[PDB]
Amino acid sequence: GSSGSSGMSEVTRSLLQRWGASLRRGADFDSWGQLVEAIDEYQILARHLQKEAQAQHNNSEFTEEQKKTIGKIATCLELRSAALQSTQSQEEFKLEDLKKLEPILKNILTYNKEFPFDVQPISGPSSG
Repeated sequence: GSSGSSGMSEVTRSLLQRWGASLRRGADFDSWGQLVEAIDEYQILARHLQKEAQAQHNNSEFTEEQKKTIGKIATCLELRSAALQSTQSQEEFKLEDLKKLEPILKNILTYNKEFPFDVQPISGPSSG
């Protein structure tokens, strides 16, 4: 096999951490006034979300129901980061809507789908 045992090896737990640590921070910047740094954080974190969502060999240390969200959470990010970059606008993603992923990420394993937002899962085999 590859995964090993169903559930969570242990490294996956370290992720949700470093991950949740990103968003948490990515926000800290916003509040203060570090959009630049913020974006980076979000993006970087977003990119990672994909690296796990899209995966390299459709592996993904996480299940399908998990990666789904992961691949989604990113989407939101793409909005947040952009929201920052965006100048002539003011109807994109907000913080609350962003921090709304803070828990999700953590409650990824215990995520019965039904995202509070309209964000499609980046990459992944659909239909079938």
